[PDB]
Amino acid sequence: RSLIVTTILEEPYVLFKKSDKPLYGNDRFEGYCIDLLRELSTILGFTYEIRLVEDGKYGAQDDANGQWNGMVRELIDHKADLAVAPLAITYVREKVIDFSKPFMTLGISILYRKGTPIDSADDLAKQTKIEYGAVEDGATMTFFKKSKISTYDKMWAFMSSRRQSVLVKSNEEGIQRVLTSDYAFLMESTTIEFVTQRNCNLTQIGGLIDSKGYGVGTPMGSPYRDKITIAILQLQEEGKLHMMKEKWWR
Ligand SMILES: N[C@@H](C[C@]1(C(=O)O)C[C@H]2OC[C@@H](O)[C@@H](O)[C@H]2O1)C(=O)O
Repeated sequence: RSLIVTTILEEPYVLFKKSDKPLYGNDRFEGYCIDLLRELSTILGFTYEIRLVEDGKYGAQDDANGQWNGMVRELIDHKADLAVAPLAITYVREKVIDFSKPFMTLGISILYRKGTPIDSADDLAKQTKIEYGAVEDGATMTFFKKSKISTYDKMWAFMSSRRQSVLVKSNEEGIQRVLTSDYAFLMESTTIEFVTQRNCNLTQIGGLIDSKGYGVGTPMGSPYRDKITIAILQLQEEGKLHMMKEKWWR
């Protein structure tokens, strides 16, 4: 029937739409990814319902029991037909789900307060006073966990040794720690752009640590993946994706 689309709350990609009049169905949400989903639905001819991922996670594999979680696991378990969210396309996820071509490109970087001598991941990694970390079970944490690059392997050893104290459960928690304590938050450049424009005391530190894209996730072998890619390429070529980014970041 209608497709079930899982997502996760992350400003400005997906928000609860605030309104005085009761809101119903898909109108309860808004954001760049909500606009994307709508365009996908009219281009390809489907109807849908939005569900918030139940365990509140993007998706990582638990290496004690091999189990994936988050939106990734919902796709694996066929609890959702699509995942439409700021969902990073990654090699490890590609082994268990499929992605469309990217609708946005980005990289990991560092969010920290302005007016300090910290300039690079290296400045963070070579010291143990300033804490740093990422959202638990997200692709940024997983990048550090998998890295063979010495600066990032060292950073992961640090984060992992202090996991409960330095990994946070959300973007908002990470940002609040930066605003209030001696903390640097590893996060994606697209989201950094949004945050720094609204918190004038915050800044990106250094450049991009990797390069990746966000894509729409599907269960592996889904006939929707290639169709979604065709729709995304059309929105890109016509300038619609760029217009949506302007709408939600400006
Ligand atoms: N986009 C990530 C999830 C996450 C991240 O790991 O960087 C968590 C949350 O962290 C802050 C900022 O990167 C935001 O875009 C979110 O992205 C993913 O697909 O898992």
